[PDB]
Amino acid sequence: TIRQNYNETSEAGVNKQINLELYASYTYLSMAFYFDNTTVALPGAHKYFKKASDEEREHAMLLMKFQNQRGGTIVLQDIKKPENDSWGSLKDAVQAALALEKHVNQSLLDLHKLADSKGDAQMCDWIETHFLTEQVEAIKELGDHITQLTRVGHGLGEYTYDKENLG
Amino acid sequence: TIRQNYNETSEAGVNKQINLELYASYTYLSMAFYFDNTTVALPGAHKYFKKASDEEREHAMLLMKFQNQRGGTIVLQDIKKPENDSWGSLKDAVQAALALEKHVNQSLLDLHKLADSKGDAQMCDWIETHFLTEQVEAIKELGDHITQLTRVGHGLGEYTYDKENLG
Amino acid sequence: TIRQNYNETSEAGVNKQINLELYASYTYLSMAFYFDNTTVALPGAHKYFKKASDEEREHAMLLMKFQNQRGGTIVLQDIKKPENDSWGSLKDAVQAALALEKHVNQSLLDLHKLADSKGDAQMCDWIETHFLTEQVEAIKELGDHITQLTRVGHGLGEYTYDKENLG
Amino acid sequence: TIRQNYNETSEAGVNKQINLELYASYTYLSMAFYFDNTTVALPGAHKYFKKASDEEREHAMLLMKFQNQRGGTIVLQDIKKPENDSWGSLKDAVQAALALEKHVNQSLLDLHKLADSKGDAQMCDWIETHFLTEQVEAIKELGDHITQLTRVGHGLGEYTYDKENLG
Amino acid sequence: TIRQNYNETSEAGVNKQINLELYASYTYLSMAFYFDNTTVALPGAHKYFKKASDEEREHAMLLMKFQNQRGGTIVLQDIKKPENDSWGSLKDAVQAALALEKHVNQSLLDLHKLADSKGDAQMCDWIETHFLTEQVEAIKELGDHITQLTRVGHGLGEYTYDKENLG
Amino acid sequence: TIRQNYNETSEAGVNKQINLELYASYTYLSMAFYFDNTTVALPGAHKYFKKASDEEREHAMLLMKFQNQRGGTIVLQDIKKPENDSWGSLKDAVQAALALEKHVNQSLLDLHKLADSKGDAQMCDWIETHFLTEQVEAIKELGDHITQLTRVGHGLGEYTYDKENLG
Amino acid sequence: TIRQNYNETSEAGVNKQINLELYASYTYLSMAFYFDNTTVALPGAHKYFKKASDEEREHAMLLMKFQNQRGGTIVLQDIKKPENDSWGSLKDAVQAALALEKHVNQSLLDLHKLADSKGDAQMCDWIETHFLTEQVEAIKELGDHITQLTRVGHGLGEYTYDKENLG
Repeated sequence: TIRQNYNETSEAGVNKQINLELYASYTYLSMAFYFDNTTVALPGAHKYFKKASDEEREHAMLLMKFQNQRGGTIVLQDIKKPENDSWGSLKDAVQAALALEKHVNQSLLDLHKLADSKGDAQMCDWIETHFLTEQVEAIKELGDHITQLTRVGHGLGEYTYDKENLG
Repeated sequence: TIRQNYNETSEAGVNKQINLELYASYTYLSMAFYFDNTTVALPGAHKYFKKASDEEREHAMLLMKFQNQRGGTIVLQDIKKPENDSWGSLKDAVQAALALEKHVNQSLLDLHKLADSKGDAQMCDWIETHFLTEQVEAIKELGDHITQLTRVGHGLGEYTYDKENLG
Repeated sequence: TIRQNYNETSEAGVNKQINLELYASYTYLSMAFYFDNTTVALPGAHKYFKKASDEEREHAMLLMKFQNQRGGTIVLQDIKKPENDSWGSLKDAVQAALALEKHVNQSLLDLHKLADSKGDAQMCDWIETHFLTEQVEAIKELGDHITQLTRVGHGLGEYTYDKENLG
Repeated sequence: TIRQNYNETSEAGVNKQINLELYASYTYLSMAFYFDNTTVALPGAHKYFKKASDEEREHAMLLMKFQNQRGGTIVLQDIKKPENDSWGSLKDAVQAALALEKHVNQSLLDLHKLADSKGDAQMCDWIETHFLTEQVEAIKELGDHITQLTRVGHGLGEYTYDKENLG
Repeated sequence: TIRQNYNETSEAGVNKQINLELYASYTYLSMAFYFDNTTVALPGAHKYFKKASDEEREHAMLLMKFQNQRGGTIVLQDIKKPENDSWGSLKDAVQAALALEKHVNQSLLDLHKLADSKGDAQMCDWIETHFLTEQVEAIKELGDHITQLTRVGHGLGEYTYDKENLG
Repeated sequence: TIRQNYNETSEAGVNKQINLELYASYTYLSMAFYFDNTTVALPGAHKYFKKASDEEREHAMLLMKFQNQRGGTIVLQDIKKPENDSWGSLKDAVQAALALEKHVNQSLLDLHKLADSKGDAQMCDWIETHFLTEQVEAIKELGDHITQLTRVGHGLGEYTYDKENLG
Repeated sequence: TIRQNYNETSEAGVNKQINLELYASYTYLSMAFYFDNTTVALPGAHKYFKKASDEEREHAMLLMKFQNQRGGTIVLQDIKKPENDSWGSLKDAVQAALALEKHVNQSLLDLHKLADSKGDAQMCDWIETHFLTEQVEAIKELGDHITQLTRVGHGLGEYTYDKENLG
């Protein structure tokens, strides 16, 4: 009785975006506690990736909120474990996060294209409002970090950027 | 001299959306004073529908504001009286309002589709920004009310939800 | 079971004074946004007639609350559109509103005479408290406005009085 | 070089209590948004189970911080989806959570017994400080909730207890 | 490594929008100091066009910010001098600014159409969010000024609107 | 359905602990009001033992809250009148309290050894957290008062230590 | 007469622990003022190790207070001069500190075991509360310091970590 102009493949897409967000929350959680391991001991990346872990959880809840708003049905799936147990250098992890956000960005743009093909005017604006530009700004930020992590180099530079920039 | 990329059927659509909003303001006004009748005596729905009556008036003024912004001409028509003189149970009225907002939602989505076909980029975003998601959230809210009004049932439950939720 | 000394004919007059108030509100809303149109562009008039639209909408709602309080039943009719689509000069519009308020005063006086004949002291005093003096002042204000608008003439004076007096 | 009196089997129990906590968090997130669905529409339950989702997610992270502090290595597994897609009545859901917390208490007690057998006083006291009493209270709270939900019955009472007690 | 779904003709369009904004900043700067010439001595238009000069500079920087966000390359060109060295009456200059903003509005709508044809979902929303409605409201405002500058007429009227409205 | 890892013996032992703190509370009240008697008239000792009476009462209430929290059943017994109807000198009653608290301490340690023997890890930590260390601080306090009340002697010593240290 | 459940060997062990905690403060005091030597001139390390020395002297007084509370007897031995008059680099001193903390941790765990095997439930919990988890926190912290000291390297890095992290 509330569902209106809400295509069933869109509802499917929304249910798949939820898992991808939760999967990205779990990767940043792994990364965050990787930098908390004594042998890595980078507390600034810890802080930086715990916050990314929190925010990607919020994104998943926004989609579940969205799924209920439009009259859809939320269906959850296993949250896959992250592709690695350790994440290398600070620069390595940022690199791995850039690739994660680009992949999430394509799913969001495909989800938008799908919704657009089915005439879902509110769903498109909704994805634009809550996701399309945050993704762009998240990706620009990781790129910047990577350039800067290259410039400062390993060793003291890595300590510094971790402390004075991340967190 | 200001009109730019503003199709004349769009201007017509905007003029018809104005009347539909004013017609919905008038229905919620009828509903609001129906609950003020001693034989109904639901002061919380009174408050809830007076506020919906005010907000649907504001929507109509936003469109008139919009009509003048884009270079169009506002043409007003008779505001039809509401389809009923009394509105039944609290649950009945919410049900009648859900159906009103769904109908308004389709007109807004058709108005958007029309504007889109004529390339009106600003008009589309404008409808999305001011209407498409407020409609979605208004519809989700009425649905929720209806589920809750079913759960509490008639009698004391109806008194309670009126007092402790509506207004 | 609350109706007392409330005559059926008085109930009908209230019902029709309600529709009359909604109609003056619609007329002022029309004038308000006529002055928002770029080809007119008198911002003060726009604010002046928009708040007059809000006020005669509140008159209608008082009459509606009164109808209920005394134990009548509200019956709404269509609100006919305004007279005109455009309202000419600032002075033409104030003169048009004067005529409107003037007609509105007469049916209030008619409603008062009707109630007196039915021995309805409370309805008579209610009408004097909320309407009869507040119309006398509105009519005096408009007469003042017309004179002043006549004094300052067209062009620079119309802008001046619109900016410095209305709103 | 910081590991001390930390047994490999205890490290494995922590790793699996981590995954267990993430799993209870996912289950509660599932219940939280089941109550946000319009066909259910219990706002209090939604806030109650969303904050319980946040909490058992923090349990997982404590265990993660502990694993690192004592010199183990974190190993994450997939978080299996919840049991069910819908959770029935408010009382069904609290009973389901009771069973869940109940299972979670047992493996904490198992983890405690395991650690005791390895002579691991610090890990035992850590588990008592952060988990063992905080589970006893959670289980008592849920038992209380079930009784109360049993007392107020279906319909108006479920709404009442959802509004006035959960959240 | 950050560029994603960012068409190279879009990047070209963005680089051309930058120059058009800077060109409009420079015209309003000329206009602003024209009204500062003793022989014109309109200090309110001075203030009004210095602020428009500042804001059109900001628009150009938003696009450069945009160009770097999406992974593009900023390429600057000569900022052409304004089409006139003097700008006539206050009404003449506003008229010249209306025509400037309408031209800028078409470039923005063409830039949007281009981006839309290449599927750039984020770029479209971005142009809508930062430009499409500010343009509409800037154009409605200049039109209004022009109507009012006609009404007040030359001489004292021109002094007044300059002082009491512009700035 | 909330009971877990809570042995039937422990529960019996909690019930008699309940009775033994209530017995202590009442012994301490009798002491307190003995020192309020005009023939004794030590206002410090009255305050001191009325306070300890309240604390042992709170202990008994903590123990009843724990019985409920772990899923047992409170079973109350008669509260036996205290050992004496009068308590001699100030040092005498402090000495009776030391004996009493050592009896309560040894009961708590047996209740702990019982609970340990059944693997009730939460019970053990609860007794450590609220009882075992408070008993040892109390006993040190009592031993300290006796040494001092020995050092100050009878007469003006007793009076002084009553007024300046106890209460 | 206050000694209850306090074994002869538990007491000898607190006395040995008092001396051990006194030995740590002396070593850390020695570390502290080495980093104050002109040929060393690390002010962070001095601040940081002066604090370590204070803390370990707090720990010694806690045990001295415990021995008195349980009715044992404090017996003091000489406080041996530290192993080294000089401590090398910052990372060398921190590594020495991690070794002493693991040693001190072991005899605490040893002391905890001795008391367990005598059934001293209070003494065990007392060591958990004031010592075992503090030791794990200190050992983890020291670890992190060695990893970061390796990462920042010699020279500027050693200076940087000393200023920006230690004190």
